Order: sequence, then C-alpha cells, then structure tokens
Amino acid sequence: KHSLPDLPYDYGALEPHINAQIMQLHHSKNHAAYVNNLNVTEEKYQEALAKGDVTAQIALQPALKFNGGGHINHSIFWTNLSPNGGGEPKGELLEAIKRDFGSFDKFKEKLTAASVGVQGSGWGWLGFNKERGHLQIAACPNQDPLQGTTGLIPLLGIDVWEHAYFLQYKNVRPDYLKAIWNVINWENVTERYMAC
Amino acid sequence: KHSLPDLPYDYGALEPHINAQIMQLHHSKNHAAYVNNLNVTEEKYQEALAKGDVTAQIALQPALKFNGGGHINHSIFWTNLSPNGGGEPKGELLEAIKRDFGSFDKFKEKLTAASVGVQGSGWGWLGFNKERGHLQIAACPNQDPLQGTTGLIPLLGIDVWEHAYFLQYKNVRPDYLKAIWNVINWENVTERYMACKK
Amino acid sequence: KHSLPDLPYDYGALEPHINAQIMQLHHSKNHAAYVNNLNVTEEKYQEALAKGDVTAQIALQPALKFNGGGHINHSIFWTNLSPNGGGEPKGELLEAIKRDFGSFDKFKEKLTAASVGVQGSGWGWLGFNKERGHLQIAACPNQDPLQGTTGLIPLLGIDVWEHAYFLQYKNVRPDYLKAIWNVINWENVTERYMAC
Amino acid sequence: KHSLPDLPYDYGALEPHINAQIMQLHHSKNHAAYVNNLNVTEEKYQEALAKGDVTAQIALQPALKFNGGGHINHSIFWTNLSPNGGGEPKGELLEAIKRDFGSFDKFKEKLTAASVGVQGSGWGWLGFNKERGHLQIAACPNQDPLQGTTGLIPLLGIDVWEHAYFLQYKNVRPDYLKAIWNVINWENVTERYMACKK
Ligand SMILES: [Mn+3]
Ligand SMILES: [Mn+3]
Ligand SMILES: [Mn+3]
Ligand SMILES: [Mn+3]
Repeated sequence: KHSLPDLPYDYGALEPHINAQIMQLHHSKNHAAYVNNLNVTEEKYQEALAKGDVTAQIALQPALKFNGGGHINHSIFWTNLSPNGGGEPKGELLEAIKRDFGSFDKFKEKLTAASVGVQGSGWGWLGFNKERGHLQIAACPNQDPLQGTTGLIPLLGIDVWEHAYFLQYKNVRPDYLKAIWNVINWENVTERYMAC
Repeated sequence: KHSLPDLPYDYGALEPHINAQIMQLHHSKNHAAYVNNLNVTEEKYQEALAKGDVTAQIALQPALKFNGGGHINHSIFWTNLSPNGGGEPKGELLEAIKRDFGSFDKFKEKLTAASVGVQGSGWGWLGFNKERGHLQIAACPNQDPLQGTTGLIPLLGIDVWEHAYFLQYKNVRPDYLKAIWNVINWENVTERYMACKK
Repeated sequence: KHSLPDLPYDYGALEPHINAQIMQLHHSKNHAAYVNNLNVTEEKYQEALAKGDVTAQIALQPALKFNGGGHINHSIFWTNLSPNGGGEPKGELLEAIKRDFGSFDKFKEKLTAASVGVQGSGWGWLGFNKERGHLQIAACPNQDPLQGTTGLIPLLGIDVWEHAYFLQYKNVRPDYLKAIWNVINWENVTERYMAC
Repeated sequence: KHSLPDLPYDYGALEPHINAQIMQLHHSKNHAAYVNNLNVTEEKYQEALAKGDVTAQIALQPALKFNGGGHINHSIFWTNLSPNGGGEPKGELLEAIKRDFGSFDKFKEKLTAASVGVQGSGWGWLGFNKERGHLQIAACPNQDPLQGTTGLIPLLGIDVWEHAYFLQYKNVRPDYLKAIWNVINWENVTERYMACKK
C-alpha cells in the first residue's frame, strides 16, 4: 500500500513564508486523505480488473486520478521545499534554465504567470520535456499529475489550490507565489532534473 | 455594465455558521474580482465580435465563462442565505422536495453528497428542470454556471470552493455543509421556484 | 481476455436501413480493434497496479476508457438491432416510456434530438436512472460508456460516430436516425429494462 | 458576415489521394454548415451581449466554438492542399523543420503520430509557437481551433474527422495520412510561417 511520506522538516520550518498551520493541515489532513483514498481505490481496481469489469474500471478513473495524483503531487511538493532553500539552483539546472527561458528571473516570471493563471484548483509546474530535450512550464487542473497526463517529468511544482495559501494570503495568490521562492529546495529540483 | 451587488445583511450576520472574515473576503474580494473581469472580458468580446474575429471570441471563452459564471453564481448565493433563514422550508417548495426526493431530510443528504463529492473547486445546486417539470440536483466545476451549462434553473447553490469555508472548517467540507443549512433563505429559494411554475 | 461477440445476424441483414458495408466494417474492423486494444491496455494496467505505478495507471486511463468503452458500447449496440426489429416495444418498457416521455413518438423525438445534437463523435442513449427509478435520455462523447461515466444503465444506444452512417447517409445524420428505428430490437431493449 | 470560401481547385483536383466525393461533400456540406451556424450563433451572441445576458453568452459557447472553429479549421485546410503540392518543402520552412524536428521525414512521422492518435474527431496541426520562437505539433479535439485554444499559429492542419477520409480509406487513418502528404501545398504553409517571423 502507498504511504504518507514524512516531511523533511517540521510544520513551521517554512515560516514566515508558508505558515505552520497551512503546512500541518496540508500534510496531515489533505495528503493523508489522498493516500488512504488511493489505497481504497487501487484495491477496488484490482477486483474490477480481475473480474474483467470494464465499467467498474472506468467508473473508478476519477477517484484514481484525483487521489493518485494528489499523492504524487504533494509527495514531490514536500521535497521541493526547505527551510534552507531559496536563491537560485547551482549547476546544470541553472544553465538549462538560462538556455530555455533566457534567465532565472524570466523563468520565475513564467512559472508565476502559469500558477497564478490557474482558474480553479490546480498546480503550476516546471517540467522536463524528454521528447524535445528541454525545460517546459505547464499547469494542471485539480490533482491531475504532470507526468501521467502530459508526459513531462515534474521538477518543481507550485500547488495553487486555495488550501495551500488562503489561511495566510487569502485570495492574493500573487503574494503566495512571491513568498514561495524563498523556500524552494533547488537542490532537490536539480536532482530531479539530473535524473532526466 | 455589471456591478457587485450589496449583500442583504452585514458580513457577520451569518455567524456562527459562516464567519465574518469568510463573508467579507468572499464578497468584497472574490465576487468583486469576477465582476471586474466580466466587464473587461465582455468589452473585448464586443470588439472581437464587431471585427469578425472568431479566434479572439473563442480565446475569450474561458475568461467569460469563469468570471461571468462567477458573477452569476455568487449573486444567487448571497440571496440564498439569511440570518433569519434555516429550518425546514414550508409551502409548495417543501411539497415539491418531498415529491422528487422523498422528504426534506433525504433532499439535504442528496445535495450534501453532490456538494461534498466535487473534486476540486465547484458548486452544488438544487435546480429546476423545465423540460421534465421537477427538481434536480447537480454539481458544477469551478465557476461554470448551472443554467448556462446544464439548462437547469438555479434555486439553491452551495459554494464548495475552499475559499467559502477553509478559514473556518479547514478541509472538513462536511461540517461546512452541515452548518450552512442553518442559514439557508428558503423564502428566496421559494421565489426562484415559483418563478419556474410560471 | 475480452472477445469480439458474434453478430446475431449477417452483415447485410439490416439493409436497406444500414447497408452491409457499414455493418461489416463496424464490426470486423472498428469493434475488433477496440477489443484487441482493450486487452493490451488491461494487461498493462495489471503490471502497473502490481508495481504501484500510479503515474502509469493514470497515463493508461484514456486508452482504457476509449477502447474499453468502445467494446461496451458496440457490444450493446449489436444486440439493440435486428433484421426483424422495428415498431414499438411490447409491455412494461412501453408503459415506462409513455410514463416518462408522454408517448413513444415523443421519446423517439427526444433520443433523435440528443443523438443528432452530438458535436463530434459520440453516442445517444436511452438509459435507466436507478437512483430516481425512471428512464432518461443521455449523450456520451467519443466512446465514453454510459454506465461507467453517468451511472445510467444502458438500454438503447445510437452510435453517431460518422463511421456508423457516412457511407450511406453522408453528413445527413438526421436521415440515419430516421432509418434506424426500423431495425431496433425492442425485445432486447425490453430485456435490458426488465433486468433493471 | 462569414462566407464559404471557394476551393482553389476543382473537387477532384486532389485525386487519387483524396477523392472527389470526399472533397465535394467536405466543402459544400460540412464546411458550409459550420459557416451557416457561425453566422446564426454570432448574431445571437450579439443580442445576448447587448442585453447583458451572461447566461445566454455562456450557453452559446459550444455552438460558437464548434462552428466558428469549424470555419477557421477548414478555411485553412483548403489552402494547405493543392494538385501541385506534395514533395518535400524547400526554403526556410524546410530549414525550420530540420531545426525543431531533425529532418522533414521525422517531422512527418511526428505529425502523422499526433494525427493518428486522436481519439474520436479532431485535427493534427503543425503550428508556430510565438512565445518560444519555434515550430510545434499539436492535436485538437472536434473543431476546437488551434490558435484560439492553444495560442499556436496554424501552419498546416490535417483533418482527422472520419468524414475527411472514411469513404476512401475506411478506418485505416494511417493510409489517409500517408496519401495526404502528396497534396500538401508547402508554398501555403511557407507563407503562414513567414507571416510569424514578422
Ligand atoms: Mn495541496
Ligand atoms: Mn465562491
Ligand atoms: Mn461505432
Ligand atoms: Mn472536416
């Protein structure tokens, strides 16, 4: 069965950028539920597959994508952040970013635009296009995961579901986007990029 | 030109069921934003329309539906609530609910389920089906409006976007659904209903 | 593994309403492919499920729904037609239809409207709503199956993908809809209704 | 008012690659229908717009995008074909394709894949990404237009709705994709391309 990963830092480690309450609820309630729901859903799919029940399989897709994606997305997200993060990546990811976006600030501007642009619940992503061999910005609705729905390998995700910022930033998603750069774990993003 | 309607009560009039900060922000920021963008999008659509720019018209659809829907949904939502609402509805509305759902309690359970089941942002709705002549429950994603996307006439809507309840109920949407029944303005729902029988 | 059902009549049995070529291609090529694709897809899903590969599972949903639905839909469709069909159902389905649509002709008008109204590829359906205990008309895009995506139990489906009528009716879907009533196997639809 | 453009060649000018009955029907019936409905939908949108009827505007979106897109896609499609087309493109267009896809053959394989992979009705497109300055392949469902829904400028589109090939190729879409390369008007694609460098 899938499991809720531990946080590589405590709930208030990202203060004052993302407050303690947001982190605690996001991980212990939101992500926790996705995992449990995912396990239930995956087990039902095993029964349906074994029975050759195509209708049941299709009927289960929404739950599998939503909770499955919820697990995939947040799992990556936690590793994308750090109390000791911020700044700019060091090395090959930085050169890749300059190459594909002109500069690191233009890139930030682009990911910010995509993230703030999401109508409703969603995610902003910096991903890697293997078919083309370059970085690419993308946005996904609800919990639809980047790789499973677009083929892009996720490097850095920005959760723009209201639960990710409302307590502290209310409706001002732009301020949440501005603040988050201060806690991005570029070493993790770099490692994800190098794994490509 | 569309405008932000005033709430028919103070921001804290629905406490303790829906707190004041939630109402204040939902109204003055959220709703206001939709109306602002709606007027912006409508004008751009008027320019594209007059120029025969079909590509522009199509590119503007998401913004028009999102903000236009946002204006429609919240305008209705404000009137659906009241510091003097709650309780069980009476009159023909109640009789209609018993016919199509069995009882008011069964209806509540049905709308609660449709509302809690929305993945992501959306709305739960009790609407009227003009084609078949009865009540019908439906759910809508993001700000997609009930009538414009399903043909059903909206009677009562429950906003399940997280901004409508997170500050107070966190991720426990079910508690929000349970609390909101205490502030439903059944008199308004009745008026929207009676307006269909016509 | 899933299998292509045999037709309960020959390819030209529905002439002059749906010509022989349409039927032969529809069954031996179109439906045949959906089954094969479905088996491939279902087997990949078994591997992904066993590996706990949520991304692979999600990435496979389109293929499973499309081909799985393709199999479900056409399987029902073949049983919904007959060289000896047409007319009106006899018994409880007829009373159900009068009750829910006023009359059999109003019902035909409704299913026709829904079917002809499909923008792009799709299906028109007469289904049964168990939650409400009544008949209900619905339309589904591409191969999305009725029950798996709406919960309604399929009774009669009208395939409005262009391959289902173009050879004979070209773009005139309304004429195809008019002609098909002559070969509807109402005994099968009735049996599907009674099974509810 | 939108109108049905004339084809720049006779209905059977693309034979034996795309037969005459397919072209005649595709143009005079299919396309004509989209333009007819587009003019109908546009006027209704103008009435709703002027009345501030947001619900109506939203309810009209599917029809506007479907028929408007249908007009846009086919108008471009007709110009993308020619009895004197086919072969490998030359000039800067060819040089651009080699840069972003490797070679013309690899590009063909890519567009063929995107086109054959469309589930249901749709279009395959070679478009220009103004943001990143290069060519890009994309697929669109039903009649959703490339530019209006993705922002990419259409250079070459391949209609994969069954009406575009069924009469001749039946369900073997791959044979249709292989045949259509013999009638591609690379001079037109070049003009649409050159129009972006600007
Ligand atoms: Mn989240
Ligand atoms: Mn709201
Ligand atoms: Mn078919
Ligand atoms: Mn076409």
